Amino acid sequence: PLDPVIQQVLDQLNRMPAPDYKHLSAQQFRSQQSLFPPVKKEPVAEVREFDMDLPGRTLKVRMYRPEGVEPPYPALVYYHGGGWVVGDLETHDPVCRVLAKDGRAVVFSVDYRLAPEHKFPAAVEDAYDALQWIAERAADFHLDPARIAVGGDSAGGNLAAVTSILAKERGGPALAFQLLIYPSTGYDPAHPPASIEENAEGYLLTGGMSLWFLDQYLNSLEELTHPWFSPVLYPDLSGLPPAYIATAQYDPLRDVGKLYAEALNKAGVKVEIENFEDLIHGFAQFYSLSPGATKALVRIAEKLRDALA
Ligand SMILES: *S(=O)(=O)CCCCCCCCCCCCCCCC
Repeated sequence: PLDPVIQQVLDQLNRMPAPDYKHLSAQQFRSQQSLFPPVKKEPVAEVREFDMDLPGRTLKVRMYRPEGVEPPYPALVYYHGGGWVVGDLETHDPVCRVLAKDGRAVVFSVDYRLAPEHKFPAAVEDAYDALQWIAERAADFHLDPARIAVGGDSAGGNLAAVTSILAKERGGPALAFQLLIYPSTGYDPAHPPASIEENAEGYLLTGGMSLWFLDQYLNSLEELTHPWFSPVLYPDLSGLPPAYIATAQYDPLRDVGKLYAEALNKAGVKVEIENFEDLIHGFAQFYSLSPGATKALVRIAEKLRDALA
């Protein structure tokens, strides 16, 4: 079935007017993000924010150092979700804390630029350049160069997967692991995985909502098959960092996640994929509220922990 609290979330959500994507704007939708209930912020030894001055832009970064972990620390460069349009350092702050605290790794939450103000592939360039910037400063952050992972949820998982591919092409930096939480890893639009139609409606992330995101992020039809947008279409996935993929049973992106796992495995990359049976897309954001989401996110963090051990 469906997690009890998730069920109550959808009930409260379906009480609202049917979204009007034809007229919804990025600003309007960013406001709707305040609808997410307050969540518990797990404690960490330290939270620090700093600027990364990159060509053309300064990206904010929130670093979370967990308690009781000795340097050189393993790290996770994290990219928040939100369809490449919404979200920020605050929306996924609770998520990053859990990953740091139970993942036993220093998490760097990257405030990448959002569309439509910055269309594709700005976010992608930000994800990569941010990882480069942080790895370059491994020493300054007391990080173990060999234990730096990339990860993210939804659009964030997409950015992590694409960043991995770009690091491979550019000879670095070294990525030890890929944490992809119900990621949007792409697929050939002409041949969608079964979950796209199956969970198209009523489970928070909907077909219409994804369409709306795509219209804000992408510039043209042709980019739907662009590898930087659909990493699963990249011609050669071998040599990519080993990965852990979490999918949700009621997520339209469920089989998309499975598609990437399958693709990575076929390319000889070690990959573990787990489907959470009673959850929906975005369940991490209900950490400490939903019992299913809480155990799932903690589990995901422990998967990360074992990965960087
Ligand atoms: S991915 O990046 O493609 C998925 C991005 C998720 C976008 C979610 C947009 C959500 C608007 C949510 C309003 C939620 C209100 C929740 C509380 C209701 C009880």
